Amino acid sequence: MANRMILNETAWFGRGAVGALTDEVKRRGYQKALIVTDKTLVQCGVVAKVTDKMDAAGLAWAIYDGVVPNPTITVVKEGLGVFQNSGADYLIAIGGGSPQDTCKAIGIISNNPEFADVRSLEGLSPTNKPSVPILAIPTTAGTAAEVTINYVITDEEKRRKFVCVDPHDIPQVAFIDADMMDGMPPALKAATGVDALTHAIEGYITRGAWALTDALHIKAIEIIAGALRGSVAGDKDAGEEMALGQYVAGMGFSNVGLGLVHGMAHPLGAFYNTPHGVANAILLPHVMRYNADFTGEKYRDIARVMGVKVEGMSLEEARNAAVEAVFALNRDVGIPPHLRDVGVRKEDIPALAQAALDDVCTGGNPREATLEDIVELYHTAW
Amino acid sequence: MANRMILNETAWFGRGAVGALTDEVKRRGYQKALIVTDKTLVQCGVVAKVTDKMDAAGLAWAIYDGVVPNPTITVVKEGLGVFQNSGADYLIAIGGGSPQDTCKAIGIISNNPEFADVRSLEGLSPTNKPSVPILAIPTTAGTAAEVTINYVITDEEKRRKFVCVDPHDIPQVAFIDADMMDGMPPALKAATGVDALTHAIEGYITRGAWALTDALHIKAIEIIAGALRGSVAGDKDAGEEMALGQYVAGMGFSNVGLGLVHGMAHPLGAFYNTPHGVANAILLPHVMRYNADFTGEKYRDIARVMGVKVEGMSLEEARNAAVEAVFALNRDVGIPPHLRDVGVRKEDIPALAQAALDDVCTGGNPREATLEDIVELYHTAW
Ligand SMILES: NC(=O)c1ccc[n+]([C@@H]2O[C@H](COP(=O)([O-])OP(=O)(O)OC[C@H]3O[C@@H](n4cnc5c(N)ncnc54)[C@H](O)[C@@H]3O)[C@@H](O)[C@H]2O)c1
Ligand SMILES: NC(=O)c1ccc[n+]([C@@H]2O[C@H](COP(=O)([O-])OP(=O)(O)OC[C@H]3O[C@@H](n4cnc5c(N)ncnc54)[C@H](O)[C@@H]3O)[C@@H](O)[C@H]2O)c1
Ligand SMILES: [Cl-]
Ligand SMILES: [Fe+2]
Ligand SMILES: [Fe+2]
Repeated sequence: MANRMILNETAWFGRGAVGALTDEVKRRGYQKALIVTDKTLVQCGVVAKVTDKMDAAGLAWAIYDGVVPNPTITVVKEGLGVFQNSGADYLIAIGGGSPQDTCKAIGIISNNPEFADVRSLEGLSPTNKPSVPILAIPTTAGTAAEVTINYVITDEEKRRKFVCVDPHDIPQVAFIDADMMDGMPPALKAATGVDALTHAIEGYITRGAWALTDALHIKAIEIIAGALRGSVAGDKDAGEEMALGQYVAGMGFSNVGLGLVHGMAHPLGAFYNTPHGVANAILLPHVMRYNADFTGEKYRDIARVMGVKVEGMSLEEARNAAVEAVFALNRDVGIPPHLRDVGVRKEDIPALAQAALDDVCTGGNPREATLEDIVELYHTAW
Repeated sequence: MANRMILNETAWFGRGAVGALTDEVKRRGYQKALIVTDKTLVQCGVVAKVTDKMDAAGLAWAIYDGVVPNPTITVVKEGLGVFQNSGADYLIAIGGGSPQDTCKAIGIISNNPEFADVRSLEGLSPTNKPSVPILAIPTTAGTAAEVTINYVITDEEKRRKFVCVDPHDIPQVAFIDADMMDGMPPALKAATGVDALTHAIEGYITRGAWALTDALHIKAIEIIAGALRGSVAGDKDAGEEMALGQYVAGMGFSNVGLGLVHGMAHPLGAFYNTPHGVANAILLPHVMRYNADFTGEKYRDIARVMGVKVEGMSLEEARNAAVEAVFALNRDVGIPPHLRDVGVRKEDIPALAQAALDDVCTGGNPREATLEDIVELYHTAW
């Protein structure tokens, strides 16, 4: 069968790319924006970075800063509520994954009112209408929500992170500038950083993978690998490299699926508020051993682009080094090695597994996994 | 300053990608297509491959097949006329750069009645309104018109091919299937493929080059350089690999520039009907030399992914090996080595050099060029 690629129709890149917004807005004759963000972001005057411009350029905006980390259905519903009484024409998402995943959730239901429950919207959400135009403005080096046809909501009632996939999500225009992401404390840089490295590795070896996907993913790894460290350290250029590499990572996995790292991280999100990027970080390499045999030459390139001298190693040698370059990046960026450090309880392993076994992402893993494969992975990552 | 990237919001890739067409149209309720093609494409049962699926799916379509290579203003005028007179809702473009570029011309003017003339539309087209939605379907392993933000028209009057650049022109979906491209005779696969390697190389070194665009272009060269031989020699898997290559190149250079090769090829088309890719082909290595010294480490990369063992080389050895790699491909693919061979006239060189100097692409060249520099160039390529 054929392979479909969904990208942003327009995207702006690099420091000050947010400058382009007011004109994008103009060129499309939008009238009012609903900004969708955190209170944290509004307080550090990150949001101001955009709103101020909108002020000079004469552009109407209102705010919903109600998004909490791991955005819940109630959060989504509130935004929709705000949006629908705003007079807003479109929406601007300033934020990482939470506000951005909210905003898409918000945009879809505003045109697919049929789905007001927000659970039906999991899977390949069967939407007849394209979302309210959205301008995506990421402020983390991670999620790549600005480019992905997916968004994840938390359903408190059912303590489960559920994933929505729908080409209708796709922002009209993405503004990716490292200026908006400089605010990120070091822990948050490392976390988002690794979320993307995860994105890129899972995408490289997912089941839908193919030529275009493979190229982008490996690029993004190459970028992330050689930059997350100095970005975590503060060097500004590396922030810009990170900003890019997570964006490249999204061009792939979005259009091609992920795998079980993400499948095991979600339930972990929903169960213990474990920061999504941190979950992945811990699992990633353990899932990489679990996957090593089913990935052809792949890990060899993964080892390469992460600085390892793969030349004349056995495929087994290369497969280790890549898993090892990963363990090594997490430690060097201050991610805690074990699940116990982030307070996972073994009594929960059988649940976590079932939730992982069910999570939409898991299907992409190159190697099918039963309950008891996952029970093990969690145990050995604990 | 910031970089902008303009891409297809949807694209399908893979043998049979046209199959997803009837679907897109339906998912977004258009009503009547104006198919824009060649009489040849019609006659070689190739258009049928799409009209048959649309008939079977219940979709209405009309067709304008009046297009010629290096499409004239009149061709664009006449086509539009037909569209204005068919109740056509959106447009499907089937064919190489010629019907695709004619198709964009039509889609733009039919929304920007302002430039009903087609000269007033050269350069950064001051168009106020997005083109009529165009679904693009290439039948050549070249042009990349399905993803680029530009089209080229022949002014038979002032005889010069001129280039129009406008994000409004971007097709909504692009459909990339080698199945469409199989009919190309070896000379055609050869010509259009090296147009593709020309874009990949020009866009790799063009003035606006940067991280993301370098990545695509370098991937493109890798792919093209690896498959052209086989495509031309008949390999269908080579055909598919190509189909992708040229698209990828499109993703790069649309968003960044080309340079002297296109700038000296456009005035050659206009004067002598020299096919776009053969003009490019002949011209490419010479312009490469002229450019060598102003292209950083780029040639070293170019040479590697064209199979040259750049291992122990100096940037000098390496730059030379790149220009060399191309002379090899041209030979191997059956393109004439000299402009003399394709009817170019020493008398005309001044006029051509002037034309080249004026071409929008030229200014993208890493090495600034003068009239006399272009003269030298045409002369040394003759
Ligand atoms: N299905 C998928 O493809 C998948 C993949 C990746 C991420 N996700 C989703 O992404 C979400 C996580 O998003 P996230 O990690 O970007 O962060 P976030 O939006 O959830 O929150 C991070 C915290 O950091 C603060 N913050 C954010 N940006 C900042 C900055 N620039 N400077 C200072 N402080 C900042 C915020 O206020 C917030 O409290 C989760 O809901 C996750 O499930 C899903
Ligand atoms: N601005 C730019 O970036 C740039 C780059 C590439 C091309 N161009 C322009 O676009 C056009 C290039 O078009 P092209 O090179 O694809 O060729 P084309 O569409 O102009 O036509 C070439 C000939 O090949 C035939 N043909 C095409 N596909 C076929 C198939 N599958 N089977 C059998 N015959 C087939 C056509 O019928 C036609 O006779 C040129 O006119 C050129 O001026 C501009
Ligand atoms: Cl108001
Ligand atoms: Fe993630
Ligand atoms: Fe070309």
